[PDB]
Amino acid sequence: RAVVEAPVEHAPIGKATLPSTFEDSTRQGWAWDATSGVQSALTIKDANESKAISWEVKYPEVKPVDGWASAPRIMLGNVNTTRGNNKYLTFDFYLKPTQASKGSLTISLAFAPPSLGFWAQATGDVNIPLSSLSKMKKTTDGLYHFQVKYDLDKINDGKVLTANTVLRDITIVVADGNSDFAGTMYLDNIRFE
Ligand SMILES: OC[C@H]1O[C@@H](O[C@H]2[C@H](O)[C@@H](O)[C@H](O[C@H]3[C@H](O)[C@@H](O)[C@H](O[C@H]4[C@H](O)[C@@H](O)[C@H](O[C@H]5[C@H](O)[C@@H](O)[C@H](O)O[C@@H]5CO)O[C@@H]4CO)O[C@@H]3CO)O[C@@H]2CO)[C@H](O)[C@@H](O)[C@@H]1O
Ligand SMILES: [Ca+2]
Repeated sequence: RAVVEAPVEHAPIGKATLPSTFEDSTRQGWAWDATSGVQSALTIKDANESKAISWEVKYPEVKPVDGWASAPRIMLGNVNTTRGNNKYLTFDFYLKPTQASKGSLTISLAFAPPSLGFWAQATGDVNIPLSSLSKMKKTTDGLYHFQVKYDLDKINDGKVLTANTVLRDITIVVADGNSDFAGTMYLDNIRFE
């Protein structure tokens, strides 16, 4: 299936690049998956003094049965990278809510290794409770700043990502956990470490 809307003005696609820093004002290869529930513009915005890829999202009040149907699902296609000797993939993730008081966001990471059926998903989903936010200190520009880490030795289905396993695509999903989130999201410094 494909989720479609009228043409949208994204920032320039650029070329797939890791670490993804967005400092060339391009998306560095990041784009919505064709199945992403969010298809609105991906632009490059300042976040916490650095250029970051960004989008707006307000989850539906009526929650879909499939937990990813309404989710931003952003993908770096055909990067064809490998983890090397890195234990983690990590990135800076920022929120600027206009509304956030209940439920949570569940952030998942997956890859598409051609040697592993084109899907390998990190086991360590990261949950951010929206009630935690009002107590968290914001950045100078009013964002909540997370640095999200995924242990690449914890992958579902007994699949193992070796140092040399080709990862054709990288996917990040920010799923709605029965939440009332509305506002802007941003990613930066997507990298292995
Ligand atoms: O845990 C957080 C959250 O989970 C929600 O449920 C998720 C579940 O966690 C996911 O595992 C599951 O993921 C599936 C994806 O939705 C689906 O798009 C992906 O499809 C892949 C397929 O696996 C892969 O084999 C296929 O490879 C093709 C290549 O891309 C082509 O290039 C090549 O030519 O052909 C191959 C073979 O077709 O690509 C497709 C597309 O990428 O499969 C995933 C695993 O099944 O999604 C669930 C949501 O639907 C849950 O809902 C939340 O409650 C929970 O918090
Ligand atoms: Ca940046």
